[PDB]
Amino acid sequence: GSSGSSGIECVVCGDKSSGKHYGQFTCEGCKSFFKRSVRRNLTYTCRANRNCPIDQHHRNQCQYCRLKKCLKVGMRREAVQRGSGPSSG
Ligand SMILES: [Zn+2]
Ligand SMILES: [Zn+2]
Repeated sequence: GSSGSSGIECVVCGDKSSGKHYGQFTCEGCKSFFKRSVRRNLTYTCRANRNCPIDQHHRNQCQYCRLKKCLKVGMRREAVQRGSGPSSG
């Protein structure tokens, strides 16, 4: 009985997802935040116990946690880069 909403929500922060991005439904805020890191191959180090609350009603939250949450919820990196997607083991 969890119905009655306005469109899809961001599985990362909850923000109204702007459509299925990277295989998963994520908002525009995380949509870019995920790529900018994926396409760039970045890697943040959560100074915390990787338990930072990645919500929407919260200013710039953790980076590693927020970014990771993507690979957790479902967001796939392969997508970030269209075309052939090789594997570096
Ligand atoms: Zn989001
Ligand atoms: Zn964190």
